[PDB]
Amino acid sequence: STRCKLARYLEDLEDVDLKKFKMHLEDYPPQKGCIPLPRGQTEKADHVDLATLMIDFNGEEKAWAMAVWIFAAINRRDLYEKAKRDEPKW
Repeated sequence: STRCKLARYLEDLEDVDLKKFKMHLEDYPPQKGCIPLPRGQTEKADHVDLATLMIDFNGEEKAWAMAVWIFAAINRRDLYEKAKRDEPKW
């Protein structure tokens, strides 16, 4: 269900946005308690599978935080504010 909420935001990424979102995942800055994702599985993953991959690598709460940060970073402030206002009660 977190997985499905995240998949829905990811389906809203334009092609350029998705490429950049995936780079950020693969290259995630290394002092958060977050683990970057492998390039093969990340590049290959469709939208729902990418949400699943994010949760499998980092768990629900961190995957959500990563998604919020990256949305801001790639200037999708709409998805940044939507995920922030649609954050699960952990």
